[PDB]
Amino acid sequence: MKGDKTVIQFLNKQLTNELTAINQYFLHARMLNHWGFDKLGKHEYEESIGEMKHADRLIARIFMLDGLPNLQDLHKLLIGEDVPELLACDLKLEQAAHATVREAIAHCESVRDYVSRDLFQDILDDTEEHIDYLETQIDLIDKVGLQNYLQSQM
Amino acid sequence: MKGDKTVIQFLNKQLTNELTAINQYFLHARMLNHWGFDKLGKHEYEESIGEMKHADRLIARIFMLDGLPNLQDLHKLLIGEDVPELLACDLKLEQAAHATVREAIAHCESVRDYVSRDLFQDILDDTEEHIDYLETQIDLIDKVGLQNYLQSQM
Amino acid sequence: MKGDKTVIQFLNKQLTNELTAINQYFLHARMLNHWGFDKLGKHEYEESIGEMKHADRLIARIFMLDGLPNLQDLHKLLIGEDVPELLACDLKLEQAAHATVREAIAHCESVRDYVSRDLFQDILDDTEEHIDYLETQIDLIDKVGLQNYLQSQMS
Amino acid sequence: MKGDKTVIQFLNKQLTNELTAINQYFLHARMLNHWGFDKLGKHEYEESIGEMKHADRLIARIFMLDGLPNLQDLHKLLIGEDVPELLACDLKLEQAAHATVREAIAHCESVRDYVSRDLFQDILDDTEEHIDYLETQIDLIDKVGLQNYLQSQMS
Amino acid sequence: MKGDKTVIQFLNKQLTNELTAINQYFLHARMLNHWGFDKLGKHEYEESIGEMKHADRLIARIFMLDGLPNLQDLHKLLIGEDVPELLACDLKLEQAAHATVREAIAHCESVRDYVSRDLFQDILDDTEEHIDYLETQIDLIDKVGLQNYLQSQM
Amino acid sequence: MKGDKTVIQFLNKQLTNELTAINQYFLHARMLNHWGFDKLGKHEYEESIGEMKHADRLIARIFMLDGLPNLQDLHKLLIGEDVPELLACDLKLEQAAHATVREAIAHCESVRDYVSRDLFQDILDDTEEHIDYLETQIDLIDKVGLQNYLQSQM
Amino acid sequence: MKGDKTVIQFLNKQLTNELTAINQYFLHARMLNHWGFDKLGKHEYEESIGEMKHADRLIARIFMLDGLPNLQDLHKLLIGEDVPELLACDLKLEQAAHATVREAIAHCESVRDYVSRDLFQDILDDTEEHIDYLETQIDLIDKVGLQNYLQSQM
Ligand code: HEM
Ligand code: HEM
Ligand code: HEM
Ligand SMILES: [Ba+2]
Ligand SMILES: [Ba+2]
Ligand SMILES: [Cl-]
Ligand SMILES: [Cl-]
Ligand SMILES: [Fe+2]
Ligand SMILES: [Fe+2]
Ligand SMILES: [Fe+2]
Ligand SMILES: [Fe+2]
Ligand SMILES: [Fe+2]
Ligand SMILES: [Fe+2]
Ligand SMILES: [Fe+2]
Repeated sequence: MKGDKTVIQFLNKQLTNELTAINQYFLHARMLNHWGFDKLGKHEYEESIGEMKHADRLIARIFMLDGLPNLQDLHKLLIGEDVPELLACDLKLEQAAHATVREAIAHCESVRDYVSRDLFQDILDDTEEHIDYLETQIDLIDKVGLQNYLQSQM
Repeated sequence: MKGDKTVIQFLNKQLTNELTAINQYFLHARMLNHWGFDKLGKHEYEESIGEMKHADRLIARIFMLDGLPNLQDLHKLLIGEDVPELLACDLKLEQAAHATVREAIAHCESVRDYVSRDLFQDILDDTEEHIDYLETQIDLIDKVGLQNYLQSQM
Repeated sequence: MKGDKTVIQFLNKQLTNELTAINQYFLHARMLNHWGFDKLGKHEYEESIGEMKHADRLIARIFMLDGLPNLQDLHKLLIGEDVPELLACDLKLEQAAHATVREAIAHCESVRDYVSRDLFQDILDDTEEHIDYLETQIDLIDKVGLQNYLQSQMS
Repeated sequence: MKGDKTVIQFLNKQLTNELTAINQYFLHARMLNHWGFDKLGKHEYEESIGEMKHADRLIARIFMLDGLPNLQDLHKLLIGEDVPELLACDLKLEQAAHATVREAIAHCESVRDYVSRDLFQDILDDTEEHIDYLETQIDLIDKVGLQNYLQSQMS
Repeated sequence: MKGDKTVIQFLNKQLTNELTAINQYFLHARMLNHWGFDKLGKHEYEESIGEMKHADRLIARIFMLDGLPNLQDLHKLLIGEDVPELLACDLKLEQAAHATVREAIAHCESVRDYVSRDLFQDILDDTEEHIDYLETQIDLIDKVGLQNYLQSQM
Repeated sequence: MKGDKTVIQFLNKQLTNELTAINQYFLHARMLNHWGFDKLGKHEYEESIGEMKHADRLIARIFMLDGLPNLQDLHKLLIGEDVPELLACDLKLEQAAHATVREAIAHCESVRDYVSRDLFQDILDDTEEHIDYLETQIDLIDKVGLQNYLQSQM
Repeated sequence: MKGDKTVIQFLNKQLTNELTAINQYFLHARMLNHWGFDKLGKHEYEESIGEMKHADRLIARIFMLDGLPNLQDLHKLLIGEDVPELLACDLKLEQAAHATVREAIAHCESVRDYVSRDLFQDILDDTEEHIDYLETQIDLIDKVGLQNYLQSQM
């Protein structure tokens, strides 16, 4: 079918964000395993997998709209050097992606690509849940203290 | 059946206590989830459910005695801003409810409404169990220290 | 996350509506059990439980947006004195709540809080199902006659 | 195979009758659900499904005889405004369809299309069962009274 | 409930589209069986059933909004005389229905009938899935050649 | 542990090759689904997943050797415009990766990183199996003819 | 079969390393149980069992090559007096064994005893896994602090 060109552009922009998040979260996950914080690492690994599923949905939609999915580009990965930075890096990445998705929904609405809007709404819901999780973890560090927070992730 | 009007007044007073506790404990439960203290949040959620079952028993008894249950009124909720205050707010609320129930029992005994007395005895037992639980949590915070206590609630 | 303050005010307005409905329908459900209309009482009880679930969803959303859920306030309960009035009281309550949710959806859309719009959409759908059920019960009373309607609610 | 053109015209006439009935009974079934008479609505829905099966059999037979099935045309639906009229509308529709099928059987016999006669015989039998059911419902309304009849259709 | 009269008009317009598609796809399904292309016939039969379920949802919504569903009218059926034409006729029909649904969504949004909008969004999604399927079959015919395509449908 | 710096460099070079292959094969897989060649698309999808597993093993080894895995870089994706080109693109990518892996093994051997050598040997075995598969598919096209080959992939 | 005398010498050198590790890790395991650090004790016990299986494989290979396995000799055990020292003593022992195995591999390659080489490769892999585990425990002690680390081992 012939999709709106700007909708395909938003699908490819959010795809670049998802590919960036797959790699960041995958790297962070294996880094947490390497550090011996496997409980947090497992949660991080599942977030990487969730971004792979988002990327897969975007790619399928782009083909349906007759566009070419862009798997070539990546944003700069935000890599933490300890657990508090790791969480803040992931938070910054999801906050940036949230903005793309919110603008994509308003665009889909305006060009009456209402099925692409429902894909982006699903993504936005998952993105806010992940932001809420990250904000909670960063606040827990301060309340339980870093050493206890790290102990709980072993 | 025509119940004693002052027994029905005590049943409605305690129903107001129970509705206030449903709401305080439900709000506290969801606040604890929001803070990432899910273990304590799950327990607080079960206390809210316990108060809904007390309210249900009071409402059933009031109808049976030809009264109208009062679901309109609520006491001021005691909302904590952190875990220590949350526990102290629940304790204060249960101590106030315990005083109403002890008074209601003495009154049901004096007017020989012995089945209403048995319902209030069941509530008084559950209330003391909750007060004991709360007083223990408050003492544990001082023994294990607040950072450990909160770590254990994640 | 920092939610829009007017979206939070709509989530809180709808939370007061849901809290009112929990209590009206719970009271109505136990009143129906007391009258011996336990079939209708069981359905009314399940509607109260459905409102507790809507309240729970709104409370979670308000915390996520950094707001404080309002469990202190309640609208005036509309309490029926017989089965026809009980159904009419529930219908008036759901019609007023429908008006809030529909306004809240339009506001979420205009400030681009699309996740909060999806919560309100789900509640709107549940609310129209409930309104349809109530309008149907009021019409059935008229078609089968009140004494048959009540007979059918006995168990 | 080359079927008799007048047999194909009867298969198509009966197909229009079945298509009309699918739609009348589907609409009636959903109308009964909307009114809260779900027991009668479920039975009406199963009659609509039964007509879809008859339509399917006629369409297959028409293709086998090298004809083209007519799904474009429909008779005027007879839509009731209440339960007594709904049943009377269904009865009028089945009585008119009975007349077509009975004529079609006589024609199949006279041109020795005996397989098409057996399809029409099966439909005739189903149609008389449906007519008997409808006449019985109309008589029950009179014997138990409309308010009891409707009560019994609530669920 | 009293629905918007123009929303009910869109629900009835789409109901006419769906009834036309039930019949076109059922006829095409049985024609494919008659031709010995049972695999494609089974798929076309399932698309007809899918349109009956869409029609059922529209009828239920119209009653709920105090309208009368229109099962009297049908559009002209687009009947193919071979497999390539059959697929092109279904595609043309779904493209026309897609235009009605997109218009109905924009209208339900403008008048704030947001539950009717959600029903039309579900239909629009199913419709694009079917259009994608049809456009793919038409492209496969040119890639594998018509004789192979038909062989695969036996 | 302190890994040889050039071993880590080879692990990161083969990681870039694996990330390139994940994306190429994932894109090719969903493109084959879009074209209606799902049997080939499923096989392509499983090759993408196999490259994800290779990438995961490389990343874990790099952390163990105290290096930082590079998920930022990608080679130019070789994207086909039809099935014969798709297969030739995948073949060219695996032939290029084969050279990196063969040089990595000789390097690991020379610096006595014998455990990294065994990882690269496993990769080389999987790479040759995939090359053999691709060479076979390209020869089958010529023997059965393209239209039959495509028909068999539907 | 007549094995190379220097290969048999390496098999016996590594057998001495393995016997020393069986005993060091078994003693450390039972010391950890004695101290009440059962979780860490269970892991240390499984490492001792792993070294018994390595010793068993070396003994079998030596017999096969017509040598006599040396179970008479042991290196000096490195015994810790607390948990941090215990971990550092195991790490030192595994680092020394890793050096013998890397040398033995290079020698088996040079004299073309390729089956003995494959046995030493298996041991080298298991050894690096244990070294990585130990280096991680030592880093966790500094991140979570010694009191938390020990708490987690109870
Ligand atoms: C184009 C980017 C990618 C896409 C679309 C993608 C897609 C997928 C999908 C759909 C799954 C299965 C999800 C499920 O059903 O459970 C999966 C699994 C996985 N992916 Fe990815 N992926 C991508 C990139 C990566 C990267 C860059 C890595 C690591 C370097 C990776 C590692 C994994 C792992 C370890 C699994 C688990 C699969 C298994 O063995 O069960 N992926 N991927
Ligand atoms: C009149 C006040 C209320 C009454 C009488 C009431 C009654 C009940 C009862 C009897 C139950 C099931 C008890 C059981 O586990 O067997 C229940 C469940 C529940 N109530 Fe309430 N409730 C009230 C107010 C509330 C409020 C304010 C909330 C706040 C959201 C709430 C949320 C819930 C939830 C989440 C459940 C769990 C539902 C389930 O899965 O079974 N309730 N309520
Ligand atoms: C008002 C138009 C129609 C409506 C609303 C309708 C509705 C339905 C529904 C809801 C089903 C079952 C859906 C499911 O699988 O769960 C069904 C089944 C079926 N319909 Fe229709 N239908 C319509 C017209 C037709 C027409 C024109 C035909 C042509 C013969 C037809 C033939 C069938 C057949 C063969 C089945 C399968 C029955 C079974 O085994 O369950 N329908 N219909
Ligand atoms: Ba601790
Ligand atoms: Ba009766
Ligand atoms: Cl702990
Ligand atoms: Cl009865
Ligand atoms: Fe995502
Ligand atoms: Fe209580
Ligand atoms: Fe609600
Ligand atoms: Fe029929
Ligand atoms: Fe449809
Ligand atoms: Fe690979
Ligand atoms: Fe060993």
